Amino acid sequence: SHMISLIAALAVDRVIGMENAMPWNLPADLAWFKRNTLNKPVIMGRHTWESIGRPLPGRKNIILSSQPGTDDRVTWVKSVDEAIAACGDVPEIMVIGGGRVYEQFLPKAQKLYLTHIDAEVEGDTHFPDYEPDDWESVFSEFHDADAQNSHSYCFEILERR
Ligand SMILES: CC1(C)N=C(N)N=C(N)N1c1ccc(Cl)cc1
Repeated sequence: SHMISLIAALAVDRVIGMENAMPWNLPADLAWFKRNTLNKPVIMGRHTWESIGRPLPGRKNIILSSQPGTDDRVTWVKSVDEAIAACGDVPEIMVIGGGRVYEQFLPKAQKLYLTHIDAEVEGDTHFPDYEPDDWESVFSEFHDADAQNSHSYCFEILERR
């Protein structure tokens, strides 16, 4: 319980956020994001918060920030532990981004939800490295590009050994 999970969209190990046009260009990824975070508390960094400016609905929105909070619809915190504790007694906590945020929660995470997008992005942010020998891949699902998804993509779920 209180299990920590990371959910990210990757183009060749580089982290994709709402700041880029591609998230919106892959509705299927968004549906996968909504499906796996519904009614779960989400933790995001300040920059991820700033790229949406409205809470994700039907979820406790926790913002890990090094600066004082600026929006009273979301819970602002200063540390990883403060973030974990703000989620309460729930089965699964979803860390949704910030490459730096991913890096800080990775050691506490037991589950990863990854979308591998067959696209190239020039962004300098990289998903943190995980030790293949400590992680097991338990689910993967390939999809071609189609009318609404401009790139092919493969969902993957890993769990810590
Ligand atoms: C939509 C997107 C890119 N898709 C996946 N699979 N992982 C995330 N963490 N995402 C995400 C969702 C919300 C926000 Cl605010 C940032 C990223």
